Amino acid sequence: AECSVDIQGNDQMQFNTNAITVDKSCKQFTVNLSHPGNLPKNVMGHNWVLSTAADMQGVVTDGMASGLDKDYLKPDDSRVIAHTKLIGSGEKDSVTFDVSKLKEGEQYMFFCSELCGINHALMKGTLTLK
Ligand SMILES: [Cu+2]
Ligand SMILES: [Cu+2]
Repeated sequence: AECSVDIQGNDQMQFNTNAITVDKSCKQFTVNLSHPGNLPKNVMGHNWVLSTAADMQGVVTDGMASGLDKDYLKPDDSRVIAHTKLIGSGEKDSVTFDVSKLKEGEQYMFFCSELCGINHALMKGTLTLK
């Protein structure tokens, strides 16, 4: 209605939006992730992870160290503002976070941290508080 957004990650390593706006009147904001298509989480798995644009490379690098068993994310990574679980086709996950964790004027990025293929890296977008 205003404080949530529906995002799909499909079999072609596509997200359906590459830019999310959070309205500052929202106390909390919700991302409902799903995965169109047929491919399971081991071959074409996606999640949804939110960090500042600045923190993303570090999140990715450490996440990579943490590896597959952790969905390539450092557990409890203080730089991840919010994240979903990993999903494969026919699966769904929602995550709610406090809008107070954002500020205006900052650049946020959302992305799939799960290595899922040739266009895995394009499964990203911006998020902005307004
Ligand atoms: Cu993915
Ligand atoms: Cu991926």
